Parts: sequence; C-alpha cells; structure tokens
Amino acid sequence: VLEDSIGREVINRSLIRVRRIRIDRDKKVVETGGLWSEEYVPMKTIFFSVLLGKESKESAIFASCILRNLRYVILGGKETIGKGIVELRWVKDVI
RNA sequence: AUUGAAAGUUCAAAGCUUAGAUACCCUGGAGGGAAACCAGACUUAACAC
Repeated sequence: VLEDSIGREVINRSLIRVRRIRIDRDKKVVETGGLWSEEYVPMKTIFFSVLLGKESKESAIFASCILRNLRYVILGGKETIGKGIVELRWVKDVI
C-alpha cells in the first residue's frame, strides 16, 4: 500500500501500452494509417465490485444457482486477441 | 413512488518495411650470452751398496 503520489506513478507504469498495426496481406507492408496504441490492464490485476439485489424471488434463485456456478467470464473488448478473461471471486466463501 | 426504465465502447486490424559492427590501425620501442675459473699436481718402486 503506497502513498498516493508515488502510487499513481507506480500504477500508471504498471499498465501495458501497446502499439498495433494493420499489415497488407499481400506485400507485408503496413497499410496507410494503420497505426494506433491501446492500453491494457495486466494479468493478475484485481478489481473490486459489488452486486446488489432486491428481495424478489427470482433474485434468490439467481444468487443460488446462477452465481455459484460463475467463476470465469469475458469482460471488455478485444476478446479475439485473448483480452478479457476474468475470474470472479465472491467474498462470501474466501475470507 | 427518482427528468425515470432498458443499452457490454463493441467489431475488423501482425510494430511491420528497408538497413553488412563496418571504416582507419606494423606486437612495436628499449635491452652486450655475458660473469667467475692456474692444463695443473707429484715422483715412486726394485735390488746392489
């Protein structure tokens, strides 16, 4: 747990900045304008969120057997590049 | 009974292409195979007297 001023720098440096290109299939040259950058969040990164549910009974069956069998999920975009596979750990069994 | 409810910034996309660790560059300069050293030492034996 770092002080915030230095922590922002460490964290902003922990992000992945990638250049990507589009190459013409024929001559293996880069197509004109096909150059851009994207930011990724690395593996092992942990986010924290909460699911809130009202009392209705379909919520009960949802939370019963929809979320117990829910471990891995695809979040975000660019999934064909294999981005976005996520593990959901419920803080009701672990700790 | 909330200017509310509902809605995945998602999809396609190769950090690739061209590109000689090359060019110039004396293992050279200085440095006595020298220094020391006796071709020498000594007669002995035998019998006669």
